[PDB]
Amino acid sequence: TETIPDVRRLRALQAEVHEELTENILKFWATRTHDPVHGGFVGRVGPDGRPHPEAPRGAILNARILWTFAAAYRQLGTPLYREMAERAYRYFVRHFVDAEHGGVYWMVAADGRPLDTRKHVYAQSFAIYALSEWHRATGGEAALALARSIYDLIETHCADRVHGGYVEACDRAWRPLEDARLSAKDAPEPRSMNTHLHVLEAYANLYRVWPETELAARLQALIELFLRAIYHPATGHLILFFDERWRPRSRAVSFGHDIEASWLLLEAVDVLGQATLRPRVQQASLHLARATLAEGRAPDGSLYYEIGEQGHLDTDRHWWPQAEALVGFLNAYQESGEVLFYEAAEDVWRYIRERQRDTRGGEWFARVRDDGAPYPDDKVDFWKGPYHNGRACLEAIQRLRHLLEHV
Ligand SMILES: [Cl-]
Repeated sequence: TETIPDVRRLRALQAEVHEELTENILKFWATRTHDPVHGGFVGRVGPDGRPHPEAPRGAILNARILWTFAAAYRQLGTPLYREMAERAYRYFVRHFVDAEHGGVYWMVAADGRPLDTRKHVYAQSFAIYALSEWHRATGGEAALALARSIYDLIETHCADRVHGGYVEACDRAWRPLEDARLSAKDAPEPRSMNTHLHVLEAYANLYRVWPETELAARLQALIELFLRAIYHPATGHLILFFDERWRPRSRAVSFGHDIEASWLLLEAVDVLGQATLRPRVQQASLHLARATLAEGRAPDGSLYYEIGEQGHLDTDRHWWPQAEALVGFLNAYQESGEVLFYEAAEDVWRYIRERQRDTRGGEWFARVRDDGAPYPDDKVDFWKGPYHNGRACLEAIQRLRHLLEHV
């Protein structure tokens, strides 16, 4: 009694997503971004497509490049992707990894010299996430050892054992800072959904390749924290910022993070095999997906950016909430069987193809205005890597493969 799209449609979508990933996204990253002056990858590519090999380079961007090529190599086998992942890995261990105090720096100069040596938990998480994926792709022992060491540092210097969760930023020598903001957009509060979501994401990937008992408990504690403090059942949205005891300190809504969390929380519980926790997580996950469906979308099916603290709807289409909606809506279809979620996934994909991707200049536009005009934003920068859109394509391809197997 499944309602399932016909084989033609599933295959057509899968083919389009694969083409987008391999002929647009990964092609751009493999050809435009490698830097033969300093090694590794450039920190910025402007709106005109020009790479800037002298720009400062962020740990998050570089971890994202490692993760994406590693995951693409694992799933698709293409030797170029392993080559590109190795390139990212080598630069990362050489320059981002602090061999003295452990963990990864926030930002280095193009030549590898540390510029911003803070140890932000968000960056530590992305390091764990990428290193564990590289291990999953290659069996590399050093990558897994490094991921384990960073996990140990987060738990040692950042874990709040009284209230749950984590202090989010420390200095180079792991002493806590007051200002844990990832960027100027962010509220100056001690706890954020965003950082905790990516600790969860990282820990789930680590557990998959290293199923340590204590890690399972830390991951479960994070899932339980989301269910108890972060997810808001009255509205179907995540609360974004908090004090140390998880009292809400924000009323803003992020549609992209809602739909991202919707599928990542289920990935995390499934990695654990925690059958007792799953029903509650699925309920919250489906709610986040429905809330996004009903409140976060334009008539074209694309996702708006946020409702701000004063209530203003930011109608810009940023690239990453569209990617996250592709996976989150397909996931919601898989979980619920409700084909309206598949239709929503199809609609966001059509938007991605018709509006978000940049056919002229390659990759995807960072932002498109409500009237359809692309903003002249950078194509690659500190916060724009190949991870959200690359992962979204990889996830969709695999999910559509499973759906095709129901026949
Ligand atoms: Cl990204």
